[PDB]
Amino acid sequence: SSLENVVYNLVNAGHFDGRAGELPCAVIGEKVIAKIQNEDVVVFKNNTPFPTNVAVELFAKRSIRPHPELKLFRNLNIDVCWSHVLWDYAKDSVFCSSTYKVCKYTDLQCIESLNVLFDGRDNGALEAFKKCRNGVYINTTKIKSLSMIKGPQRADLNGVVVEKVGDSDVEFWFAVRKDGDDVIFSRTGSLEPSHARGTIFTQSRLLSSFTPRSEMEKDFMDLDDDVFIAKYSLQDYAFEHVVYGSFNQKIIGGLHLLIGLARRQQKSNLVIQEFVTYDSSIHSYLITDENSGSSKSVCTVIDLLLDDFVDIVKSLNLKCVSKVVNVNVDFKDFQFMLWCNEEKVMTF
Amino acid sequence: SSLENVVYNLVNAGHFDGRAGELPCAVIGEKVIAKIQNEDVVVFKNNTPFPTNVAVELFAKRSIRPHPELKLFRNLNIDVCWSHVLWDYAKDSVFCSSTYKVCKYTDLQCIESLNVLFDGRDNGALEAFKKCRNGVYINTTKIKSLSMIKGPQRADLNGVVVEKVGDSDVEFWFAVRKDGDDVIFSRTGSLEPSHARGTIFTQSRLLSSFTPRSEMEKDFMDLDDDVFIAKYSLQDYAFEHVVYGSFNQKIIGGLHLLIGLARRQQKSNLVIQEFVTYDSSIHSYLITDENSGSSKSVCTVIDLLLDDFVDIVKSLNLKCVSKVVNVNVDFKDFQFMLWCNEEKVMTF
Amino acid sequence: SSLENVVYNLVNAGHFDGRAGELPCAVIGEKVIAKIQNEDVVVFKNNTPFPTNVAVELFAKRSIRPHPELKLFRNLNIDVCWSHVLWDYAKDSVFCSSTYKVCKYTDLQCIESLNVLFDGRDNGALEAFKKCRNGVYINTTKIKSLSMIKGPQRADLNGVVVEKVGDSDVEFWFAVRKDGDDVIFSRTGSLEPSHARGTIFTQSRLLSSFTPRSEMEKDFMDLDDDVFIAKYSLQDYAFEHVVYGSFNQKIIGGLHLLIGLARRQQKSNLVIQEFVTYDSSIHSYLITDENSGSSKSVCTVIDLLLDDFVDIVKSLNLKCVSKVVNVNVDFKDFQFMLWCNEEKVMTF
Amino acid sequence: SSLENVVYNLVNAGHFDGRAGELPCAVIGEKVIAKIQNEDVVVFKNNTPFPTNVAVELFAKRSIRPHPELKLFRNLNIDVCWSHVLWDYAKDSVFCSSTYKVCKYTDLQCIESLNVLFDGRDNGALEAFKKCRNGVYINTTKIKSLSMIKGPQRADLNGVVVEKVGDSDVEFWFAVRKDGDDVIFSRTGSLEPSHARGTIFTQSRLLSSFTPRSEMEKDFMDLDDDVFIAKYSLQDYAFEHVVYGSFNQKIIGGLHLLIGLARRQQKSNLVIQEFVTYDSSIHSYLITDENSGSSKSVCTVIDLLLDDFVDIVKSLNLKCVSKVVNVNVDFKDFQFMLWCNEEKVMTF
Amino acid sequence: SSLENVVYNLVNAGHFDGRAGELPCAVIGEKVIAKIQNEDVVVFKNNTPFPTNVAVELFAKRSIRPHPELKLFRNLNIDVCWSHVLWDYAKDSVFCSSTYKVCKYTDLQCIESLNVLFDGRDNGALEAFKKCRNGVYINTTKIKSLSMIKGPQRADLNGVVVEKVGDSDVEFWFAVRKDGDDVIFSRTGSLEPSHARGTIFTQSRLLSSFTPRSEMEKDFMDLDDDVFIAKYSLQDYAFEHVVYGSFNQKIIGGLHLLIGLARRQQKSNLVIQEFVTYDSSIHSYLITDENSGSSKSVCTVIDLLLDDFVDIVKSLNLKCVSKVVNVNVDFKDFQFMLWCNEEKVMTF
Repeated sequence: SSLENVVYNLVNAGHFDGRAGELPCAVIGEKVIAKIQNEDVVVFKNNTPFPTNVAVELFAKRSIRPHPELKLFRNLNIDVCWSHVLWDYAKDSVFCSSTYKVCKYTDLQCIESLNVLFDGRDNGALEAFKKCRNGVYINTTKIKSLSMIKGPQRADLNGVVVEKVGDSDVEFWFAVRKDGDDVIFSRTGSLEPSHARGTIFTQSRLLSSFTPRSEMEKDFMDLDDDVFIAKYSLQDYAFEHVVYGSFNQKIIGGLHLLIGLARRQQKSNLVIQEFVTYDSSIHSYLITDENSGSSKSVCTVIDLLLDDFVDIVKSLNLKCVSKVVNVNVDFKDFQFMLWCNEEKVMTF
Repeated sequence: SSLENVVYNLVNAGHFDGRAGELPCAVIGEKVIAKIQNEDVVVFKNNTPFPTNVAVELFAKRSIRPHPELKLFRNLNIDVCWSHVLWDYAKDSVFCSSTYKVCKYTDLQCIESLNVLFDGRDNGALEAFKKCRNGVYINTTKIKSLSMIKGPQRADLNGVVVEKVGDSDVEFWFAVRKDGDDVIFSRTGSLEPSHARGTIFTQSRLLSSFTPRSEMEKDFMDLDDDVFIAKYSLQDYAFEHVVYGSFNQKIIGGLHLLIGLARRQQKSNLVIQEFVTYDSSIHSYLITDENSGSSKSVCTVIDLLLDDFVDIVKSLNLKCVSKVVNVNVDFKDFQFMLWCNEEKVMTF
Repeated sequence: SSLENVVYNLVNAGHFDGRAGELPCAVIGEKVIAKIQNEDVVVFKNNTPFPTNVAVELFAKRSIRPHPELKLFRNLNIDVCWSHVLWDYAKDSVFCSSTYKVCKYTDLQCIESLNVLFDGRDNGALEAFKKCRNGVYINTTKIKSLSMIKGPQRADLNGVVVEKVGDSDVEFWFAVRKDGDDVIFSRTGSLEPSHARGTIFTQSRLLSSFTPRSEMEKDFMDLDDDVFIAKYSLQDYAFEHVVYGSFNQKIIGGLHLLIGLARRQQKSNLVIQEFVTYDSSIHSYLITDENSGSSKSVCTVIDLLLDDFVDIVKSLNLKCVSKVVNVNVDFKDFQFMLWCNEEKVMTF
Repeated sequence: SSLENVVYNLVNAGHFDGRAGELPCAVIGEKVIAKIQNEDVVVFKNNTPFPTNVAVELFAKRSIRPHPELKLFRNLNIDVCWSHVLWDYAKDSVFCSSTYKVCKYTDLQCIESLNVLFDGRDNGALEAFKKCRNGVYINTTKIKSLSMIKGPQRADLNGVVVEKVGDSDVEFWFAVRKDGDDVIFSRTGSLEPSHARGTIFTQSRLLSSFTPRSEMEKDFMDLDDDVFIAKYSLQDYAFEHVVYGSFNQKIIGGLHLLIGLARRQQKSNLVIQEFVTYDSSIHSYLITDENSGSSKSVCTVIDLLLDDFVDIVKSLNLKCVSKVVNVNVDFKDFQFMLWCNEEKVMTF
Repeated sequence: SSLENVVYNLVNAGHFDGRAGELPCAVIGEKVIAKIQNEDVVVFKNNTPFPTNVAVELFAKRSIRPHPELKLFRNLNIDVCWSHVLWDYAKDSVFCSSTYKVCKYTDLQCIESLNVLFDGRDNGALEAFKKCRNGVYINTTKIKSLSMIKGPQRADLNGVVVEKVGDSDVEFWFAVRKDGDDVIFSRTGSLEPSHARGTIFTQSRLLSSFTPRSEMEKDFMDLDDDVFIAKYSLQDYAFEHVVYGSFNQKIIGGLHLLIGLARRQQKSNLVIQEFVTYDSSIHSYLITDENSGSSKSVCTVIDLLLDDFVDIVKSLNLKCVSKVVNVNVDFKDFQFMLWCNEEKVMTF
């Protein structure tokens, strides 16, 4: 596919349809300029590591169908996508640094040993998957002839996090291969050995539009701290610190759960700076609280349904000093630091 | 500090910690790309006048502690910072065009005659200050062995304007040297001779989040113009023009106080265009009022507590035509044009 | 024509053939990168004012047939070429700043009032010419049904100045139209009125390969100045200055004929700096003579057959102070400053 | 290796030594600027497809030892070099588009199926080679326990073509693997089947410094065409066309042997334009002859020792119309078009 | 001075004259495009570390008068030029990284402690010099009321090394100040203490145009090594190594005098790669000898008149192992490593 055809597709279909046609173009720095009706208009701005003309081709070929949130693939260590490209709207670039059977200039000649993502919706994906050394195969339908594990009920659709598709619940099943063998999933046990059932998933909410998803989260947003803690008997779980956060010192204390930041935002502006910006299970922020003038340089934050967080804390018989509990979130084992006075997610 | 180490610090600490480590990087135009987990991500976008790799080093080394708002240093004509760098978040670049004892590539060899800012929190700052020809020394604690003047109670913390730090009132004291001699501050008099006590300070509010800070400002936002003016006996001070603004002509009339724009925004969208964007005591805008379709090319606007503005107007015995009153704001003498029918800040 | 097809043509044919095919490409700054045999190679470097992808298309579509030297068209004030593009190899860019019926992105919608160059070898050129308001039509064959004037016997062929084509003498005839009327050429008279027969043409030689073209030029290169001057009775024509040049002062004296620089180069290195570099009848150089350390900032130089220069000087009855003789060279009237002691070409 | 360290190495050692140290740097467009003695100097200009900072690292790590000319590896279809990088001085960039065990940012994670070049001088190269699926192993010494074929006696040393190294004859042996099996070389037969012994090698000469390498080439340069042809009985081999070239038409005739261009250059300036510039066995030029004004768009040229060319022509019993003889040159089968009146190398 | 005016000056005068006028311009990457006669032409290509529009202003304001070769100022550690700018033609950029009283955008506000170069030809230079803390003052005439030392008789004139100016010998006198005091020069002694009279100067020749400057250098170029050595009794001074160089090993031996490289070039092509390219007393090259295929990574080379080199070697009573002789060249002390078998200049 040529630049002119790609731009023609982007302008008339919003993405690459494979349709014929051409639009006069000009590449200037990270700008792609198309001449439309004798007028020059910027149709693409390159914020990727690729050459500008190559970047617009990759964006035009981006997947416009719903797919599992990218943080899951990162957690599964996906290296390249088989015959499709995923656009990371938070990152404002492509997901993988390389492609396969997608773009001539960027396609890898060899992916034998890389971790390949195969989407059941692409023709030949399953056959390619069964022959790969390392990979992940996803499908919206549970396949009885494959050992699979279900992902959470939410997808990335054109960068929008949705819980339904066509007004129907989102459903994604996962199959995995490593070193030539299928990973066999059973109903019980932990996904990884000591060093966790794989059912805990982050909620994917944004601070600017956070919304309670249960009655407990609803109370946490409306009731005073004292009231909330007693109602759900969270006595010795130090929520004041870990979840509510303390703003009476130069350095913010706790504040590791997204809903906690959401609650603070109700009475005080929280400004967040993020250095590595892309969909991830655990985020690392430089946080500044306006009202108090308090702040912290590396404040790890995770968006867990509060109900899920409490079950995690009540499962710990905190009666051990410097712990290092492992919690499997979004299919990956994350180590949470647990002093008998704090439960914070660590930087991984 | 190398590019790879700087990027490693930026990614893991949010700023330069001095910690060891390296991340593979790529510089492309104004983009700094880091390879994280075999994925390429843009961690910095250069909107500074410096080379991209140099710009990310300066940003990473930016001050993350609270400091006096930059408009004050501009008013004091600071040329360079001693052993630290201030990031201007409104400008989206570094404050000074040069550095000293911070970055190899940009550090000045000689700063003998420049106006140097010394922050008491940096080791050796006071000694360096006492030996400088021209400079300003700031400290959060009043030093009895230095002649100092207090700044307003608000600071710039990671670009956020805060009135407290650690939930404690912000406090900054200023000491100054010029041509080898200490500036001696007394309790009374004007900071500058005729051509003003240095206690009038701008409020630092943003139109998108403006908030009344007194009962008078509260009334100004809620009561009708007629009601407000009578309540505070502001008869012959022409507030309808200067503070409320008139929108019944092609060219907006008056509208020189920020709270005035804030009030208009309540019923009509005000679109502001600013050509020189950085923290300043007086702003110069190209303003367009949506409801009326009125506008003005160079509308000077200052954010003074309304209570302070009224005291300034009532101190004038306006009974003199084309005046040119001098008002010391944020440590600097600004000339306000005063026709016996208008009081507008002039372009300085 | 698309980028990929253009690059495919450039790589396989050296220019645009109209053949089908595509090569994966990447545009990076002024570099056009093609993937050939899985290898990345720079096939074009943009030194034009056009966007890189547009520049390579224009270069690929460049004329590869012999045509009149560009200095002639500049002298005729050509604004755009009809259905073809001329590449200026000295300039390393396209000749005209605009195109017509050549490139979608750069083609002008209207050229009604511009001076258009029509090449008889392009289909429809003559008909287009006869209908234009202002233009020049060239053909390699003299057309009896058009009033035409012959150009010199040398052409630009892929940037190389040739006197023959296919080992046959170069022949180019010129027809011109202005304000809707054909310019009628007769055998005698001057091309322009007072303010010159149009038979004087520059020789197009390069200093690095200068070659005598007559017996007089041969003698000028081999005989001593004294010997040469007497042999051709050039007593009161001050050749020592104007043609030979004097190098006994800080500022070089005279040196306005190319052959003169050629002769000096025989015993002393002459370094030339040119600020506007493109084929022109008269050049303006910053010249530095190595042996003497003498130099001149704006030294105008013209490459006339010495035999032609002498006929021009002997036609002047220099017995008039500050003259300002007009000499028609390459179809254009150039004013030569003539003090009864110097004959230098002026800056036009 | 960081940017600052790489630049430090480049400046002090000419290449990457692994030595410690740092030089302040600035990356601007394709320029790498180092601050040396408080002065800013451009130490690298990027003409590669890689990010500038990455390009200087690759150049600094370039091989500075003698190695087989790159046209040989291209002929062997090398995809990547194992643990080293080859700089192509004609191309002014790196040879392969990817690296392996050389540069963090550009290294491929997987090269299992690519054609890998292993240089016996790098530790572990032979072991890596014996385990690869597809590759070429070179050594300066003949290894008795490997099936190998000798290359020509000339190497690329810092871009210079040399016949000796340390004043000793250049010697390079080649071992090859394909699809997991060693290629077994015998003393006789053709390297490839019908579709040639692998002993014919190009001479690697440049037109600007061409030098006869035999008595026949010496005569070809000094004797007239008639004289030469009779002396070596080359009657019906049409050298006038194929080797000497004809310049009596618009389109040059023949001229496919480099020595032929060399001979023409003796009396007429030949200007060559090349669109894909990198070391290759057969070149494709746009050629323009100055004296005659003749030219050809795609003139294939090969630099064979004339003695070798004649043996190739005398082996053909040209008594067959449109042939298509296969000649193995530089380890690769090239098809030469042979009409009973012309023998030209085809475009491959 | 504005961009348009600067470009107007560059185009019409070759440099900034201060004349009025404007040319429409466009800045694209490192290209400055001027619209001349409705045609677009690149008049400047930025290879400096400065913004393109700033770079063309600095080039236009470059000194076009003769001045001491830049290697001398580097040796004197000049930091900035007072009221003028020196263009380094070998470097293809400005000499100093900063300016003073030359260009608004790049001028330093403070130069009190920097080493300033004052040229006696600029009005006010001497007065400015006498008031500076650290600086060098040069004049073409010896000033009786200043302690001065004479430089060599050669100057940089528009990048050309000349021995005469206006056909008169080049003459430059040097006066120096350090820490507020004048440096007092006497007729005898060494310029620096132990750690050399300051009369040894490099010859400034280029390999591509090297020319013998004495009878000894003439013999060195024409006579065989044996013949030369005996004629000038250079028995135990190992010239075969140090001056002639040995090419019978992988690594070139000796070859530290420019004339030596010049002599080799007579029978073998020497290819030189230089990483830091600007006028310097001692050069560091990566050298490759074509005929032998020998090479050296860091070969220091100095261009001393052979007569001067021999006097230096005969002054050494080499009867001491690992010496470290100090030789003052171009006003600077350079340490030459002297094993009782080799005399090579060290890397400084």
